[PDB]
Amino acid sequence: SQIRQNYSTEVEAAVNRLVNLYLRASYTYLSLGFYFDRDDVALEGVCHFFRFLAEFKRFGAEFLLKMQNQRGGRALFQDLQKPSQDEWGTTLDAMKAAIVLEKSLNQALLDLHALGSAQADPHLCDFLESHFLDEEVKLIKKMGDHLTNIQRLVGSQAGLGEYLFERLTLKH
Amino acid sequence: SQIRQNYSTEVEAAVNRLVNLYLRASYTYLSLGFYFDRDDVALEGVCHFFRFLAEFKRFGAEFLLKMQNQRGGRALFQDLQKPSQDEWGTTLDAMKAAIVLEKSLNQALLDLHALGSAQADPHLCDFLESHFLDEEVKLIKKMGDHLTNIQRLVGSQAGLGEYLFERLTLKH
Amino acid sequence: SQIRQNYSTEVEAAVNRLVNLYLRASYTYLSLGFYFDRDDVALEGVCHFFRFLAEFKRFGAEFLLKMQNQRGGRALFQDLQKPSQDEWGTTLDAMKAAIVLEKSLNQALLDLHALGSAQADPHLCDFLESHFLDEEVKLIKKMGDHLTNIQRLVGSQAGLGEYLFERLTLKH
Amino acid sequence: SQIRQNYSTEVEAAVNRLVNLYLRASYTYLSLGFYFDRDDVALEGVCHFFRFLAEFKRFGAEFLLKMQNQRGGRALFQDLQKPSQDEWGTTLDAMKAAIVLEKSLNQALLDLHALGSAQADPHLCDFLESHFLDEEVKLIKKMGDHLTNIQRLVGSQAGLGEYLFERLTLKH
Ligand SMILES: [Cl-]
Ligand SMILES: [Cl-]
Ligand SMILES: [Cl-]
Ligand SMILES: [Cl-]
Repeated sequence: SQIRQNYSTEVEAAVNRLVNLYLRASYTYLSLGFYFDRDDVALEGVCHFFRFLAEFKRFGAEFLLKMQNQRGGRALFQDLQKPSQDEWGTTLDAMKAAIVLEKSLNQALLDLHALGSAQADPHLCDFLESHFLDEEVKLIKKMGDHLTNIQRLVGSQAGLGEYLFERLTLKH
Repeated sequence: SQIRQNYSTEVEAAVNRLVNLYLRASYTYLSLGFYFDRDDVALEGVCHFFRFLAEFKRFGAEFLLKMQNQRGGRALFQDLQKPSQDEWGTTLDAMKAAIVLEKSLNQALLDLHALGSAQADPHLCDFLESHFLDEEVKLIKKMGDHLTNIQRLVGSQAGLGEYLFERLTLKH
Repeated sequence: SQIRQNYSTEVEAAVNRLVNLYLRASYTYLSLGFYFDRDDVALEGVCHFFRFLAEFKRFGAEFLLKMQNQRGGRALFQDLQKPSQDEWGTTLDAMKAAIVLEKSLNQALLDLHALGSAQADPHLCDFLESHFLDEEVKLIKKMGDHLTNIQRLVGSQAGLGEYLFERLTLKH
Repeated sequence: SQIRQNYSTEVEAAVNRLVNLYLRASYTYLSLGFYFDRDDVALEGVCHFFRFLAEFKRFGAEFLLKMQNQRGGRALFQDLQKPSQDEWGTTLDAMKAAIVLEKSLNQALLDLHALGSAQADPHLCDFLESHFLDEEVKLIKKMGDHLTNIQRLVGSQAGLGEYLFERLTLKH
């Protein structure tokens, strides 16, 4: 490449893997969103929360691909694994699965940041810091806040709590 | 001092003590606010109620300091004690602690008003009457209203009630 | 904690200590501001400079507390020591004390950045870089500029110079 | 009188005396204002400061007279003594004479407040508290601030300092 400078093959490959992880996360959120749109689930705010995250993770993948080309690396796409479940249980089950997924993406971001620091690639490090690390901490905090509110609403009237959370916390 | 007139050393010292009490109350409300922002507490309206009071009590301290200088007294600052708790329990526990704190500030206002009246300091008396006494009665009434609503919502579904109070009474 | 990830106990504790340092600095600036509002000091622009810094340092403390919760750490508050002086001397004395205070806060920021780098905590490092390190360098440069102008105005007519600096450099 | 209620002859007479004191103060400020308009004095900002106070004290007298009639007392006017000086010296001399005058008016306000309190006349007490006592404290603080700035500007270049104070502190 006529532009590539200070961009290791190790970083290039790890960026392609991170693109796959974000596209997989987007797919997981698409499945979560349409589960909550089922006529036998019918939680509009929950559907909208996860459909927004599906678009937000696709955006993250596209930002990584733009950066891959800016650095002179080569995008390489792999098969995208289907999500881990076909049915996602309750809002609580879904929000737990979402925070597990986000902690996995956050650890992948931290791992790539550590590789960039080891390879003295400050453009890679700054790119993650400026576009991903704080967005990810803020999303995980939001999901933790939601999990606590869902948990406090279960009590012995689980259906009432799940309705109220969707109506009074989530955007619909 | 070239301006000081009818301003006793007793009032000057009691004003400095009241500044300390208001700055301590502001600090207590800062701690209450950030407790309700914890991911394992997550009651946004409760966080906002106490963060507003932290700013409101700081304002009261600054108004007292402005008056101290207007009268020709000398601001003297003391160490600010940490709040009484690191964790504040439920919204009910927190709102009870807040009304105990406000009754303590109100008694300090009444004590300083009585000293000013004994020292025939009508500017001090009017300053408290016009800027503090009614604001304090109105805040205590608001907190009493909130305590009654929180208490009526406990029943046997405490988590549901605490969610509903935060969602439907407090500003978020 | 259900959200905490890559957030060491060492960083958590150092963040709480930095919150204390910023709240102490805010308190120091409150005392400086009201000293310059005394009828026997009466330098409005100097009062406003330090009152603005009192609010700016409180803001910094609140930003650290927000981040502490975003990361899943626990805010812990300590007693806030009174400022180092009750009377602050001349504008020159005050601006020297302010730059000593700011260099102490800047070294605390640099120390926490170095701890975050040692603990491979890039979110902490980016948070300080993006919200504190450049703001602090810019504030110290401004104070250095002011110290030089105050020093050039002393000559043998110190009162004239102190008036002129307040009138023609500081906002009133 | 068909309206008079709870309004002692002692208060009525003291209100008429206070009207005389405010009209005398207005006259003193008229003389101060026109002294600073002399071609051999020529300090426009100083002239404007004292001309504003002449109008402000006339206003205070008219507010007392309105209240005298509202209470059913009878305005009684006495001769208005000429001001204490025909020539007022420097801005410093003038601002010292002004603070002596204002402390005398403030003590008269405090004396009438104490008489009203002794006579259980709360309308009189509230009238002074709401319209006079804080305005007077604020004016005396402003004059003290000005005296300190004038004093710091004397040094060994008195004419330079007096020019600069008029140009850079007073409104012209
Ligand atoms: Cl699979
Ligand atoms: Cl303590
Ligand atoms: Cl100390
Ligand atoms: Cl006479």
